Amino acid sequence: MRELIRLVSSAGTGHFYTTDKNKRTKPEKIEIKKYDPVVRQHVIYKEAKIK
RNA sequence: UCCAUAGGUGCAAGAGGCGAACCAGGGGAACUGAAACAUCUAAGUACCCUGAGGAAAAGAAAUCAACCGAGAUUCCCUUA
RNA sequence: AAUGGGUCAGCGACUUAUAUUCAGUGGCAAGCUUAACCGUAUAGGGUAGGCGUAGCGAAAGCGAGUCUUAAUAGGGCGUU
RNA sequence: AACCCACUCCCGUUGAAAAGGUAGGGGAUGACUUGUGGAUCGGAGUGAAAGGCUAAUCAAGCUCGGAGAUAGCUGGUUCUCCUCGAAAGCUAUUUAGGUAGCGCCUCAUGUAUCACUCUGGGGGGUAGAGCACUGUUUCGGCUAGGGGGUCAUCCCGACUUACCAAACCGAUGCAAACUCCGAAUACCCAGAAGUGCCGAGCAUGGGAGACACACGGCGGGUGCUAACGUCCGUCGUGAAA
RNA sequence: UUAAAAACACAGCACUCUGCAAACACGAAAGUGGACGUAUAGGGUGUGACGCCUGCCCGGUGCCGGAAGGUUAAUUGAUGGGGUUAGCGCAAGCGAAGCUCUUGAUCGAAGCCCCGGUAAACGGCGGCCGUAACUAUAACGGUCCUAAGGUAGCGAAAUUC
RNA sequence: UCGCUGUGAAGAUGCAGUGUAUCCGCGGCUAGACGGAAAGACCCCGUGAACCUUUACUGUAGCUUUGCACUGGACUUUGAGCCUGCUUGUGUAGGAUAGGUGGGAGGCUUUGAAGCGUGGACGCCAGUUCGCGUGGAGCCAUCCUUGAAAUACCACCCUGGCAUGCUUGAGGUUCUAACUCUGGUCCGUAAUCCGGAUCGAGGACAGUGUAUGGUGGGCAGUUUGACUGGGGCGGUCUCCUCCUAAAGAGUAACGGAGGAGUACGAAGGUGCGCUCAGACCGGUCGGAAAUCGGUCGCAGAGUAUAAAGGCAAAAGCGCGCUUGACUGCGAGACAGACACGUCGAGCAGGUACGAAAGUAGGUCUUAGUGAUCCGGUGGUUCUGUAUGGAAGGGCCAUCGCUCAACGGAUAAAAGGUACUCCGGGGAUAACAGGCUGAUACCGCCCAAGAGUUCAUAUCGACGGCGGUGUUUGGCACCUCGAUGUCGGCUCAUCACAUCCUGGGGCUGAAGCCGGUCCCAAGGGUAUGGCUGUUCGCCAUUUAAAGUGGUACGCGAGCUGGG
RNA sequence: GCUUGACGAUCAUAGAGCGUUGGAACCACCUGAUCCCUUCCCGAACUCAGAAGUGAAACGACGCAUCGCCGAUGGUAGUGUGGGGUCUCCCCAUGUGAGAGUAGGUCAUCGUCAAGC
Ligand SMILES: [Mg+2]
Ligand SMILES: [Mg+2]
Ligand SMILES: [Mg+2]
Ligand SMILES: [Mg+2]
Ligand SMILES: [Mg+2]
Ligand SMILES: [Mg+2]
Ligand SMILES: [Mg+2]
Ligand SMILES: [Mg+2]
Ligand SMILES: [Mg+2]
Ligand SMILES: [Mg+2]
Ligand SMILES: [Mg+2]
Ligand SMILES: [Mg+2]
Ligand SMILES: [Mg+2]
Ligand SMILES: [Mg+2]
Ligand SMILES: [Mg+2]
Ligand SMILES: [Mg+2]
Ligand SMILES: [Mg+2]
Ligand SMILES: [Mg+2]
Ligand SMILES: [Mg+2]
Ligand SMILES: [Mg+2]
Ligand SMILES: [Mg+2]
Ligand SMILES: [Mg+2]
Ligand SMILES: [Mg+2]
Ligand SMILES: [Mg+2]
Ligand SMILES: [Mg+2]
Ligand SMILES: [Mg+2]
Ligand SMILES: [Mg+2]
Ligand SMILES: [Mg+2]
Ligand SMILES: [Mg+2]
Ligand SMILES: [Mg+2]
Ligand SMILES: [Mg+2]
Ligand SMILES: [Mg+2]
Ligand SMILES: [Mg+2]
Ligand SMILES: [Mg+2]
Ligand SMILES: [Mg+2]
Ligand SMILES: [Mg+2]
Ligand SMILES: [Mg+2]
Ligand SMILES: [Mg+2]
Ligand SMILES: [Mg+2]
Ligand SMILES: [Mg+2]
Ligand SMILES: [Mg+2]
Ligand SMILES: [Mg+2]
Ligand SMILES: [Mg+2]
Ligand SMILES: [Mg+2]
Ligand SMILES: [Mg+2]
Ligand SMILES: [Mg+2]
Ligand SMILES: [Mg+2]
Ligand SMILES: [Mg+2]
Ligand SMILES: [Mg+2]
Ligand SMILES: [Mg+2]
Ligand SMILES: [Mg+2]
Ligand SMILES: [Mg+2]
Ligand SMILES: [Mg+2]
Ligand SMILES: [Mg+2]
Ligand SMILES: [Mg+2]
Ligand SMILES: [Mg+2]
Ligand SMILES: [Mg+2]
Ligand SMILES: [Mg+2]
Ligand SMILES: [Mg+2]
Ligand SMILES: [Mg+2]
Ligand SMILES: [Mg+2]
Ligand SMILES: [Mg+2]
Ligand SMILES: [Mg+2]
Ligand SMILES: [Mg+2]
Ligand SMILES: [Mg+2]
Ligand SMILES: [Mg+2]
Ligand SMILES: [Mg+2]
Ligand SMILES: [Mg+2]
Ligand SMILES: [Mg+2]
Ligand SMILES: [Mg+2]
Ligand SMILES: [Mg+2]
Ligand SMILES: [Mg+2]
Ligand SMILES: [Mg+2]
Ligand SMILES: [Mg+2]
Ligand SMILES: [Mg+2]
Ligand SMILES: [Mg+2]
Ligand SMILES: [Mg+2]
Ligand SMILES: [Mg+2]
Ligand SMILES: [Mg+2]
Ligand SMILES: [Mg+2]
Ligand SMILES: [Mg+2]
Ligand SMILES: [Mg+2]
Ligand SMILES: [Mg+2]
Ligand SMILES: [Mg+2]
Ligand SMILES: [Mg+2]
Ligand SMILES: [Mg+2]
Ligand SMILES: [Mg+2]
Ligand SMILES: [Mg+2]
Ligand SMILES: [Mg+2]
Ligand SMILES: [Mg+2]
Ligand SMILES: [Mg+2]
Ligand SMILES: [Mg+2]
Ligand SMILES: [Mg+2]
Ligand SMILES: [Mg+2]
Ligand SMILES: [Mg+2]
Ligand SMILES: [Mg+2]
Ligand SMILES: [Mg+2]
Ligand SMILES: [Mg+2]
Ligand SMILES: [Mg+2]
Ligand SMILES: [Mg+2]
Ligand SMILES: [Mg+2]
Ligand SMILES: [Mg+2]
Ligand SMILES: [Mg+2]
Ligand SMILES: [Mg+2]
Ligand SMILES: [Mg+2]
Ligand SMILES: [Mg+2]
Ligand SMILES: [Mg+2]
Ligand SMILES: [Mg+2]
Ligand SMILES: [Mg+2]
Ligand SMILES: [Mg+2]
Ligand SMILES: [Mg+2]
Ligand SMILES: [Mg+2]
Ligand SMILES: [Mg+2]
Ligand SMILES: [Mg+2]
Ligand SMILES: [Mg+2]
Ligand SMILES: [Mg+2]
Ligand SMILES: [Mg+2]
Ligand SMILES: [Mg+2]
Ligand SMILES: [Mg+2]
Ligand SMILES: [Mg+2]
Ligand SMILES: [Mg+2]
Ligand SMILES: [Mg+2]
Ligand SMILES: [Mg+2]
Ligand SMILES: [Mg+2]
Ligand SMILES: [Mg+2]
Ligand SMILES: [Mg+2]
Ligand SMILES: [Mg+2]
Ligand SMILES: [Mg+2]
Ligand SMILES: [Mg+2]
Ligand SMILES: [Mg+2]
Ligand SMILES: [Mg+2]
Ligand SMILES: [Mg+2]
Ligand SMILES: [Mg+2]
Ligand SMILES: [Mg+2]
Ligand SMILES: [Mg+2]
Ligand SMILES: [Mg+2]
Ligand SMILES: [Mg+2]
Ligand SMILES: [Mg+2]
Ligand SMILES: [Mg+2]
Ligand SMILES: [Mg+2]
Ligand SMILES: [Mg+2]
Ligand SMILES: [Mg+2]
Ligand SMILES: [Mg+2]
Ligand SMILES: [Mg+2]
Ligand SMILES: [Mg+2]
Ligand SMILES: [Mg+2]
Ligand SMILES: [Mg+2]
Ligand SMILES: [Mg+2]
Ligand SMILES: [Mg+2]
Ligand SMILES: [Mg+2]
Ligand SMILES: [Mg+2]
Ligand SMILES: [Mg+2]
Ligand SMILES: [Mg+2]
Ligand SMILES: [Mg+2]
Ligand SMILES: [Mg+2]
Ligand SMILES: [Mg+2]
Ligand SMILES: [Mg+2]
Ligand SMILES: [Mg+2]
Ligand SMILES: [Mg+2]
Ligand SMILES: [Mg+2]
Ligand SMILES: [Mg+2]
Ligand SMILES: [Mg+2]
Ligand SMILES: [Mg+2]
Ligand SMILES: [Mg+2]
Ligand SMILES: [Mg+2]
Ligand SMILES: [Mg+2]
Ligand SMILES: [Mg+2]
Ligand SMILES: [Mg+2]
Ligand SMILES: [Mg+2]
Ligand SMILES: [Mg+2]
Ligand SMILES: [Mg+2]
Ligand SMILES: [Mg+2]
Ligand SMILES: [Mg+2]
Ligand SMILES: [Mg+2]
Ligand SMILES: [Mg+2]
Ligand SMILES: [Mg+2]
Ligand SMILES: [Mg+2]
Ligand SMILES: [Mg+2]
Ligand SMILES: [Mg+2]
Ligand SMILES: [Mg+2]
Ligand SMILES: [Mg+2]
Ligand SMILES: [Mg+2]
Ligand SMILES: [Mg+2]
Ligand SMILES: [Mg+2]
Ligand SMILES: [Mg+2]
Ligand SMILES: [Mg+2]
Ligand SMILES: [Mg+2]
Ligand SMILES: [Mg+2]
Ligand SMILES: [Mg+2]
Ligand SMILES: [Mg+2]
Ligand SMILES: [Mg+2]
Ligand SMILES: [Mg+2]
Ligand SMILES: [Mg+2]
Ligand SMILES: [Mg+2]
Ligand SMILES: [Mg+2]
Ligand SMILES: [Mg+2]
Ligand SMILES: [Mg+2]
Ligand SMILES: [Mg+2]
Ligand SMILES: [Mg+2]
Ligand SMILES: [Mg+2]
Ligand SMILES: [Mg+2]
Ligand SMILES: [Mg+2]
Ligand SMILES: [Mg+2]
Ligand SMILES: [Mg+2]
Ligand SMILES: [Mg+2]
Ligand SMILES: [Mg+2]
Ligand SMILES: [Mg+2]
Ligand SMILES: [Mg+2]
Ligand SMILES: [Mg+2]
Ligand SMILES: [Mg+2]
Repeated sequence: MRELIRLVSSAGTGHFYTTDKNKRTKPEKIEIKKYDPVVRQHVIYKEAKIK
């Protein structure tokens, strides 16, 4: 079943998004551009551990 | 058991028992509430026991405050 | 053909204390009111305290504003 | 026999008696019966064991205290007149005979809306109807084809379809979970006349009760279109006339 | 004080515990019974004169013995990570010694896991296929499972619908 | 203070209609007053109670393990630490030997006694250390070659292992002086208690305090859901779709049918482009069904996942680019007890596609879910108990429940009661009454057929229509502050759907006997064996051994076998 | 008013099917694939440069009711209110009133703009 993950900003802020994924099917990480509220720009977010 | 100790007799002085409550201690429930019930509550209450007094207890900061200060203990009204 | 009462006389069930809210009726009025306690004792004193005159925010705080927010934009609450 | 016991019948049952009597019955030198004095007791004693007995009380004695334990459960609640007037529903609940918010009653304050009819706008998929879809029914015609055989062809060509037959054409029925169609009524909305007991609507506060409903008509499920059956919707009456 | 019996006891039988300050029981304890007894004794448990007998299963749950290994308490405190501040630094920030907050290496018995016994310990003791000179039935063969598949006796029974 | 028949909270002295009847005792009998007595004991309910059980939960007495204390000496085995000489340092490599660093570049202390080696050895073994066997004797040649740095030389630490030292974990043995003795003899003393003394035995064990693991129904406080055509057993309990549902919304049943407790980094956004299923004809192995060509067809396909409502600007299909599955909000609504829920134009920041107008705050829509408390993680213009910090708290983001009994009592919980008890209920079962009549029983309609032929003498298949309250049931209206339930005895009373006796028609009625139907209720209508039996089966009778109602008549009339 | 193109209004009385007809202009077919651009292959489609040919295909216009689609009048079914019966179903008074079918209609009717008369 899908497991929760965190998406941490590449900037120095501590902002993060949250979602889930299928680890068995797609085993690589996710690199997706999102808006960072603290710096008010679109930056790249990287997968991390929910726990 | 040598010493002297336990022990044994004689004198004096005191205590012992009773009392409704109050006071300082020792021991210490459950029903009940939680709309069930174990933590919790009821409650350190009921009850039992021991001492004292006309009262008792506590009392003269190894205390509080907050950089300004207060000045032993007890009781009342607020802070609440 | 469900309950209660053989009858009479007497007795027998919404109380009291303390904290409060609303209404009626009064005293003062941007102020109102004292508690313990003194007392010439139902008087008078005692205004420590309580409520009101300003709100918003979790708070620091700022204030007819304030909070949220990058935002004197929008919106919540408040102000004649 | 005495003495200890208690198997049977009857009487008695407001008794002579809160366990007896008459007539029969068992043991009767023993694990016997009995007097006096003594010991063990309340989660404790004693018991050749029946949960028996512990002062006519025992699956935990009596007495006084905690104590007016607690009781969503029964019962009861005392003088008079006037105005108004319910509910037995929805939601949640270790909830279902309790309670809480909302709906329904009453009182106060404020404020401007309401009801009935006429006219004008609006959506619908019910009753009915139908077969255009999805299922289901019958008749006839027309047929691919399976094949009923077929001269029996070593086994392949066929003579024909004497059985069955998709599909198509026409006729003809049915449907809560079918629809090419489709009302009445009921619901929203607006504009108007009058009536309203002088108000109807709405908002905010004080006080509730109630959340076991019953039958009758109409529309339904369930049942046997059985029940003074039962479970909904909508009216009327009883409740409370 | 509605049940006198098939219920309880019983003599006999068996298992098990106990070496004496006994096991065991009543007692916060002192002590007392057991017992002024001593394994031919004392306690508990079941069965219930006598006769003939008392079959199979140690997988479960108890009890008994074993000690190699695994897991394992309080206790102890290696290691790592923080807080404070003499100092250094323009600053940001680094920071010795003390004190202090967490972390948790190592040490550690019984028990449990393991190995083996024990049923007059608590308990348990099966199915399906073929097969005989008529039929029928299977002495006989396969096969599944189990710790093992009920023996001797008795049986429409105080048990049988 | 009458009977009957109806009615009626459904079994009436009291109501309706009607019939009977002067007023009042005494002796008797018990059919009724749902007669008296005991707030039903059966049954259900109460977030009632007792007592009992156990591998329910949570604990506990007792028993047992180990640490510390009371609690000491010696010897020995042994792990760890520590001190000293540290002599040990044998690799590719070098005559020979590598852990390195500074003084140091040759050693001249009996030279550095010399070639092998003697006594002892170790040795990645043939190398090195220790008196040259004689004795006061020229060997290591200092990069002499090689080796990553040549020894000689003063110092800085350890390494394979030894000796001792002061400590230290465990093990065994012993000693006596702590402790213990429910062992002897002396004294207090006139004493099987108790002390003190002294002998004997055990002995740092036992035992007790405190801390800790195990065991522990021996004992204790409790828990063990609700709905429900009575309870129990079974089933269900949250969410989505359709019907019921009566053409706005909503609407119940243990009513009729199905699904959910997910999926997807593309299955999302955008630009561009394109249409299906199926049928027929033609065409290599396939042949009804592969891929190819053509015509028809238009949605009979598809849509991640049930069903319903939708789908041409396709919401279906493919390709390029991509992250709007964005952050702060939010006019206004829909739903609604609350807590929750649903839709959304527009504004501000930053984006993505597209030439651009523009589109994008996930997916065609409606299921895919769980409050608060508590604890964890990342930030932070907050707070931080004298002060500066810090701990802890607040705010923002996020994680942990099949709390499925799904608004979730607690972090933590099963049973028995026939030994039972209290408060209640005809709000709710068992007996009898009531309503109903599926079923039961009794009639009738049709007539295939059986009856040698012949439908109806006697029967009668497949089907149909009634009657009675009479069986098994359905319901739950009366009674739980009590209406005694099977069978037997005693005593009855009524109906007729007649068993005998009486009167008739038909007959497949010769007679004697019968069969069937019609009329008729006056009177009659067995005894026994077995069983608690009513029934039933047997034996022997009789003219015959009727069927039913009456609280399945009758316990204030008896019994007590069930 | 006449013909052809673009965009609309309206969504079958406007559609389908059959027959006839249109190249002056427009439109369509057409030639080639150098150049922009394109095919998961192909200039088939998209695109570019015009122009020799034709109205065949397509499209438009005009005819026909064969199919489709519209469709009365009258009657019938249902139904709100009030009242009756023999009451599982109906009837009466009053208001309302389908679906199906029958007679019959239909080969559409309009607006803006630009090219030729
Ligand atoms: Mg003396
Ligand atoms: Mg005194
Ligand atoms: Mg006194
Ligand atoms: Mg005290
Ligand atoms: Mg005291
Ligand atoms: Mg105390
Ligand atoms: Mg309690
Ligand atoms: Mg309670
Ligand atoms: Mg309570
Ligand atoms: Mg309770
Ligand atoms: Mg509790
Ligand atoms: Mg507990
Ligand atoms: Mg307490
Ligand atoms: Mg006290
Ligand atoms: Mg005194
Ligand atoms: Mg004094
Ligand atoms: Mg005194
Ligand atoms: Mg005095
Ligand atoms: Mg004084
Ligand atoms: Mg004093
Ligand atoms: Mg003093
Ligand atoms: Mg000072
Ligand atoms: Mg002083
Ligand atoms: Mg009466
Ligand atoms: Mg009664
Ligand atoms: Mg009465
Ligand atoms: Mg009652
Ligand atoms: Mg009475
Ligand atoms: Mg009085
Ligand atoms: Mg007032
Ligand atoms: Mg005033
Ligand atoms: Mg504002
Ligand atoms: Mg405002
Ligand atoms: Mg006796
Ligand atoms: Mg006699
Ligand atoms: Mg006698
Ligand atoms: Mg005797
Ligand atoms: Mg004798
Ligand atoms: Mg004797
Ligand atoms: Mg005897
Ligand atoms: Mg005697
Ligand atoms: Mg005595
Ligand atoms: Mg006594
Ligand atoms: Mg007791
Ligand atoms: Mg006892
Ligand atoms: Mg007993
Ligand atoms: Mg007893
Ligand atoms: Mg018993
Ligand atoms: Mg007494
Ligand atoms: Mg007694
Ligand atoms: Mg008790
Ligand atoms: Mg109390
Ligand atoms: Mg009381
Ligand atoms: Mg009660
Ligand atoms: Mg209740
Ligand atoms: Mg009552
Ligand atoms: Mg009462
Ligand atoms: Mg009125
Ligand atoms: Mg209720
Ligand atoms: Mg009630
Ligand atoms: Mg309520
Ligand atoms: Mg219909
Ligand atoms: Mg029809
Ligand atoms: Mg059809
Ligand atoms: Mg329909
Ligand atoms: Mg309607
Ligand atoms: Mg008036
Ligand atoms: Mg009100
Ligand atoms: Mg209700
Ligand atoms: Mg009521
Ligand atoms: Mg109702
Ligand atoms: Mg009801
Ligand atoms: Mg009703
Ligand atoms: Mg009805
Ligand atoms: Mg009904
Ligand atoms: Mg009915
Ligand atoms: Mg009813
Ligand atoms: Mg009704
Ligand atoms: Mg009414
Ligand atoms: Mg009336
Ligand atoms: Mg009336
Ligand atoms: Mg009422
Ligand atoms: Mg009336
Ligand atoms: Mg009324
Ligand atoms: Mg007896
Ligand atoms: Mg006897
Ligand atoms: Mg007896
Ligand atoms: Mg007995
Ligand atoms: Mg003993
Ligand atoms: Mg023995
Ligand atoms: Mg014994
Ligand atoms: Mg026995
Ligand atoms: Mg026996
Ligand atoms: Mg016996
Ligand atoms: Mg026996
Ligand atoms: Mg075993
Ligand atoms: Mg074994
Ligand atoms: Mg062992
Ligand atoms: Mg610091
Ligand atoms: Mg620092
Ligand atoms: Mg430090
Ligand atoms: Mg260890
Ligand atoms: Mg061990
Ligand atoms: Mg054995
Ligand atoms: Mg046995
Ligand atoms: Mg045998
Ligand atoms: Mg037998
Ligand atoms: Mg048996
Ligand atoms: Mg009568
Ligand atoms: Mg009557
Ligand atoms: Mg009468
Ligand atoms: Mg009367
Ligand atoms: Mg009358
Ligand atoms: Mg009357
Ligand atoms: Mg008389
Ligand atoms: Mg009599
Ligand atoms: Mg009588
Ligand atoms: Mg009676
Ligand atoms: Mg009675
Ligand atoms: Mg009572
Ligand atoms: Mg009762
Ligand atoms: Mg409960
Ligand atoms: Mg309850
Ligand atoms: Mg118990
Ligand atoms: Mg337990
Ligand atoms: Mg313990
Ligand atoms: Mg210890
Ligand atoms: Mg002893
Ligand atoms: Mg020891
Ligand atoms: Mg020990
Ligand atoms: Mg201990
Ligand atoms: Mg127990
Ligand atoms: Mg117990
Ligand atoms: Mg217990
Ligand atoms: Mg309790
Ligand atoms: Mg309980
Ligand atoms: Mg519970
Ligand atoms: Mg229940
Ligand atoms: Mg049931
Ligand atoms: Mg019901
Ligand atoms: Mg029922
Ligand atoms: Mg029901
Ligand atoms: Mg019922
Ligand atoms: Mg509706
Ligand atoms: Mg409706
Ligand atoms: Mg609805
Ligand atoms: Mg309802
Ligand atoms: Mg999609
Ligand atoms: Mg669909
Ligand atoms: Mg794409
Ligand atoms: Mg995205
Ligand atoms: Mg938007
Ligand atoms: Mg934007
Ligand atoms: Mg762009
Ligand atoms: Mg909690
Ligand atoms: Mg501080
Ligand atoms: Mg912090
Ligand atoms: Mg629940
Ligand atoms: Mg719930
Ligand atoms: Mg719910
Ligand atoms: Mg809900
Ligand atoms: Mg609770
Ligand atoms: Mg219980
Ligand atoms: Mg009772
Ligand atoms: Mg009661
Ligand atoms: Mg009832
Ligand atoms: Mg009920
Ligand atoms: Mg019955
Ligand atoms: Mg009866
Ligand atoms: Mg009955
Ligand atoms: Mg009945
Ligand atoms: Mg009944
Ligand atoms: Mg015949
Ligand atoms: Mg005949
Ligand atoms: Mg009857
Ligand atoms: Mg009946
Ligand atoms: Mg009933
Ligand atoms: Mg009921
Ligand atoms: Mg009912
Ligand atoms: Mg009755
Ligand atoms: Mg009853
Ligand atoms: Mg009564
Ligand atoms: Mg009669
Ligand atoms: Mg007759
Ligand atoms: Mg007869
Ligand atoms: Mg005859
Ligand atoms: Mg007959
Ligand atoms: Mg007769
Ligand atoms: Mg007769
Ligand atoms: Mg007669
Ligand atoms: Mg007669
Ligand atoms: Mg006569
Ligand atoms: Mg007889
Ligand atoms: Mg018999
Ligand atoms: Mg005869
Ligand atoms: Mg009779
Ligand atoms: Mg009877
Ligand atoms: Mg009878
Ligand atoms: Mg009797
Ligand atoms: Mg009887
Ligand atoms: Mg009697
Ligand atoms: Mg009677
Ligand atoms: Mg009677
Ligand atoms: Mg009698
Ligand atoms: Mg009996
Ligand atoms: Mg018409
Ligand atoms: Mg009507
Ligand atoms: Mg009409
Ligand atoms: Mg028409
Ligand atoms: Mg039509």
